[PDB]
Amino acid sequence: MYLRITNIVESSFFTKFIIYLIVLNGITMGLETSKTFMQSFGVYTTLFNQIVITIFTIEIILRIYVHRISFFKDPWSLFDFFVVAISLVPTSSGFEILRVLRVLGLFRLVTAVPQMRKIVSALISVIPGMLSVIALMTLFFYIFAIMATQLFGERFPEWFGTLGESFYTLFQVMTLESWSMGIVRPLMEVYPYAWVFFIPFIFVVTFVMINLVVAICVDAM
Amino acid sequence: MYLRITNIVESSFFTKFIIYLIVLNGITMGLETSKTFMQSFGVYTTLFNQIVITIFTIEIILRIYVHRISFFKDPWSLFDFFVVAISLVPTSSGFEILRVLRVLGLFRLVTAVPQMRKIVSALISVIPGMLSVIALMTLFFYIFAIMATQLFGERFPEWFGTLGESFYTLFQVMTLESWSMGIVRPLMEVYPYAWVFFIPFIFVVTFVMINLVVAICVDAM
Amino acid sequence: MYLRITNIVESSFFTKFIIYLIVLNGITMGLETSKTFMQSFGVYTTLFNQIVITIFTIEIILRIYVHRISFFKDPWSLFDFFVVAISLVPTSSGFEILRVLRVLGLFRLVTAVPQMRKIVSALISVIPGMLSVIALMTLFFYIFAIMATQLFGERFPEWFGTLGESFYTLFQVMTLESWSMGIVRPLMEVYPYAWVFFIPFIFVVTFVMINLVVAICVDAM
Amino acid sequence: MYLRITNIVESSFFTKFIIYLIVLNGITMGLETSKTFMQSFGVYTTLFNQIVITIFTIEIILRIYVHRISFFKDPWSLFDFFVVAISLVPTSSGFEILRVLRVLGLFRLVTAVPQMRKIVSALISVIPGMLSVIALMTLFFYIFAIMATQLFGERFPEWFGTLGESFYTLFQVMTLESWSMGIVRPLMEVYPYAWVFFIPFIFVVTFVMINLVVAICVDAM
Ligand SMILES: C[C@H](CCC(N)=O)[C@H]1CC[C@H]2[C@@H]3[C@H](O)C[C@@H]4C[C@H](O)C=C[C@]4(C)[C@H]3C[C@H](O)[C@]12C
Repeated sequence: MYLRITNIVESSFFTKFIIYLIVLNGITMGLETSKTFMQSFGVYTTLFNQIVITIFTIEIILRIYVHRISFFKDPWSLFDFFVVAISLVPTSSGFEILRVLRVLGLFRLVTAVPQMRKIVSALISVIPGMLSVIALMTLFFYIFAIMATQLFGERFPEWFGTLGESFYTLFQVMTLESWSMGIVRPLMEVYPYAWVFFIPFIFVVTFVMINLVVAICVDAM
Repeated sequence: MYLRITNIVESSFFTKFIIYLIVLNGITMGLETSKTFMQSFGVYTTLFNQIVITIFTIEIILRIYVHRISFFKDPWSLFDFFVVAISLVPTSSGFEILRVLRVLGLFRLVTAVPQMRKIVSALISVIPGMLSVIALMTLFFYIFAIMATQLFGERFPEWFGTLGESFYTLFQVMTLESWSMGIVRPLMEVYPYAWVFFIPFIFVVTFVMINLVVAICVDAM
Repeated sequence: MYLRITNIVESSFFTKFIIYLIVLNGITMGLETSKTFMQSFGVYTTLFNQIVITIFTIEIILRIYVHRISFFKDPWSLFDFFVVAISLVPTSSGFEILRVLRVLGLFRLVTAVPQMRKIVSALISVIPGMLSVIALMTLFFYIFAIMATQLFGERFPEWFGTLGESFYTLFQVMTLESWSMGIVRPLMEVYPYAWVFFIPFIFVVTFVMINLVVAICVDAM
Repeated sequence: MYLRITNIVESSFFTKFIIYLIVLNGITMGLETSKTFMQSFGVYTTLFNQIVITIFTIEIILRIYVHRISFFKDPWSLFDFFVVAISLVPTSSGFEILRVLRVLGLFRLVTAVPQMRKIVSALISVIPGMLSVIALMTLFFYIFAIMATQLFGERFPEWFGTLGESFYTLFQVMTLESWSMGIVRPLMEVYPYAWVFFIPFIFVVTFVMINLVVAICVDAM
């Protein structure tokens, strides 16, 4: 009977149908946002969603028997699996965080549809030749986040009171958002040489970013 | 009589004269801005504009007989047509929006003048090899917009209360404008882990943008 | 006697001496900033500056006789000439604007020193292959500045009340500084669809900028 | 006895052990941040750090005898030396700044570990072909900083009252952070033409930055 199901799963119909449900589920997730829609089609959608998750679980089971070990060595299948699994965890209990993670299922449209797979794949394959720089950077933040914490945390708890608060603030400085009016001008009211810390940090972190980008451009060419 | 008009329309004079009116109309559209100018040359300009639109309709009609079906398969002509048409719709009625859309007529100067066409044409030809990434991105926003709405909309109606309000805010976050001081720092006063939603969102949306640009550079070569 | 001066002007000494004065003048311009310095070396510097301008005028005269027509066909000499001329206009009269323009003389260090000339020259030579895009852009701002003025000027005079105010505000939007929190969120309190005007404007103006940069990168390669 | 130590220092063990201490020291420097941790493991950590600095000084001494003059002509060793030296300066006296500079020791992890060296080395090698543009820029800031001081310092002491205050503000304008809402819009309330100073400054400083980046991309190829 193995081959009987394999010619179902491997069919065009099967894929087209799933892709069809992804888009339907996606559309319905956005309608589930409208307070108006939910007082009308309230029960309608509550059932429609328990229906779709069933079809998807069936799909992932069928896909598993047709593929066995190959299934759990496909990044895309694993994504489909974990995403369907999250959706399976009961609507209540623990925190509601899981209920929100459901909408990550709509990334199945990247899985189920080729060409989408293609771009995601092209985008991701660029990451490996970055990890040496990403590591350098992370070490860099960590060194500066520790300095910032012990230089500015006492008088500026909100922004630098904690290693993590300093990571957060430095990230903001890196994105250059309000770094002068919001952070360094206030800081200099107490610590007039604070600029000696932040101008260099901005130069280095900016410089590295520019190189990181150059990398990706020259290497693709 | 066909050829009699065709040697008019196709002449050097004809185009030079239209290009002349474009610039004349354009200049006059900026003077129609001055509150001072309109209390003086008020009626003067009101007539000058009704004249120009006539010459332009004549122009588009003459251009149609000389070109027939070819006219309506030329992007530039279609633009010229639709732009003259918007201008034809009566000054009153409906909304005043149309009255504003008239100034889009000055993009004719891109049509009537070569070299302008050339650049616009080059800029546009880059769009096709982007639609997959633009598509990816749009899906991405949509997934994150739906999550933000159900995670932050209750306590932050202005920014996340609505799927579209969430779209707008996320776009702003993408441009990185006030994203920490204006949005995430306030958000964290209620949801201390909000950063888990926005730092990743920023990385992904930035990363993709950086690639989107790389694309255009290497591919142009 | 022509050759007598030509072997002065064309000497290394001559150039080295002028470059020496540029740097001295430059240093002294920054000291002329200190309120402390000016109550001490007040008269000292007032004379030192009238001295330097004399030596420079002599220099530009000597350079002219050794070069005649070639002098006024050298961009660099013309700069040196006009910059020395501005410095010659009496300290008083008209407005003080001229007194400030003096410090532009320190760009003589770009003239008098090669290698500096080289970079300025490389940087400028990139401009010609941009004017078609710069023109497109300027037309673009002009069309949108006029729309913004007649759409938002009434209720938002400070930002959009004038064609120029609209140019200014749109430039700010283009640099993406406070565009949402500072301009478009306030605007939407009155005009809820204002986003239909600014999101497109941001896309187009951003898109063009990215291409403008691609241009310069691919063309150099 | 020379070779006896040389086969220690040059061993795989030696480096692995140092790299181990770097990471151990590094981790412990972040725990020294927790107010909680220090009331518990207070004395524990105070000793652990005096131990590590000893091992590191021994390390740098052993490395010196095995390398002598070659040691002091290796950038990385010089760094390791100066970084260990800063750490040697007593916890008290002068300012506490030195105590903070200790954490710069964690950049050793870049030294002791290859591949890190590799990236840092690649990033740095790009700097030489920039110094002409960095030089141009610095001259540029200096010229505009002096002008801003004498044009805006009187009525705007905080932002332009001082050559250095002007440098800082102009850098902020260069990063484009709050430049219109925070600086030029306020400035124009007194000096309606201030925009003539800042829009050009922004164009030039942006233009140069765009070229600076182009440089690194084409030249890397
Ligand atoms: C195309 C129209 C007439 C239409 C026709 N059928 O001939 C031409 C009539 C006069 C021409 C301008 C001028 O001559 C030379 C300029 C310099 C350079 O060339 C770049 C562009 C020019 C502005 C140019 C633009 C365009 O070309 C026209 C408007």
